[PDB]
Amino acid sequence: TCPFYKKIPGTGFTVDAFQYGVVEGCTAYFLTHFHSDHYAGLSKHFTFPVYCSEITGNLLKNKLHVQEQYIHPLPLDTECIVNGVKVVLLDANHCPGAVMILFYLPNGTVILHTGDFRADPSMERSLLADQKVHMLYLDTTYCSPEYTFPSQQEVIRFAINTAFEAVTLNPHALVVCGTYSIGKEKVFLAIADVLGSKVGMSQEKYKTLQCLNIPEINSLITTDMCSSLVHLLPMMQINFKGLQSHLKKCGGKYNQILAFRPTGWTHSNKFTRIADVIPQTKGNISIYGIPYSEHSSYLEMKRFVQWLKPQKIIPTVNVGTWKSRSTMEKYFREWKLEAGY
Ligand code: NI
Repeated sequence: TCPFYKKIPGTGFTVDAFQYGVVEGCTAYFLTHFHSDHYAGLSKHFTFPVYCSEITGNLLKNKLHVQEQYIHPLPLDTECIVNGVKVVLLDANHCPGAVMILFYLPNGTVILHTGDFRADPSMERSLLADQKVHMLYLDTTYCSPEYTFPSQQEVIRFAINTAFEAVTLNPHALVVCGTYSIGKEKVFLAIADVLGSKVGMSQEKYKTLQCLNIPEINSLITTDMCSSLVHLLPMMQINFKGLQSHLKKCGGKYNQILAFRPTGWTHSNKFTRIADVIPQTKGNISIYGIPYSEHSSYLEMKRFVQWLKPQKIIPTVNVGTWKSRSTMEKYFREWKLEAGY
């Protein structure tokens, strides 16, 4: 049944609660972003109103075939009224179209649901700065101090430099980038840009990327694999067998693959710097795991919460074990005591 951390008290609202059937006493279903654990349950036979960003709206219509009359897109950074309640959607710095939602309850309570986010100091100057938040429903994916990772900018620098070096040394090398969901598009677009290539991909992936309002996208992507020297493939296929097989497919156009697996965290991060990362190699194939995260590090999360000073924190990730729950509640108390709220 629908867990308490997906219900918004004092409203007829739920967030990311599409796999429990008709939720008793829900008049509007919000969707924070188009990732499968969050949309799980939506389909073309959904007949309740869905509130979301413009981008998430394009994906619901075009990928899931939800009928248009049920899709209610809202602009960002704008005060809107839904079933008599003021709401605002804010950029979550997650994947394209991902939002946080501010709810202004009739009784005066203000609630922030972060959805999935990567906390950034730029958020300290949105409509969030203007009033007090009583309850915070928080993306706690990496809520433990061992989770450090570099900035998205440093990781992209590493990938750009690595790819450019390899292809300039061997013009017959192919670069492959794994994907299994929207998000992390900068990886493959930044690499293609330094190489003067378009990114080649399947028709299903091309379709997905056309929903995202990325400027000049027609100039950056294609379904013609042969004309492109950056290929996207399903993440599952980023391994020596899958890559050997793909190399066969290119018809002796290429004699070397350099591949990138964007991962979240990987325990190599406790000891090693981004400058220091090395590939796994077999023959003429090299695979790089790069720590490109679209979730808050532990320090980013802590800084955001200490700035916001909520009265109550409700975790939405890692809530399934008592040991996880108790670990997280300990960090929340430290944060609050260190900062004085
Ligand atoms: Ni997500």
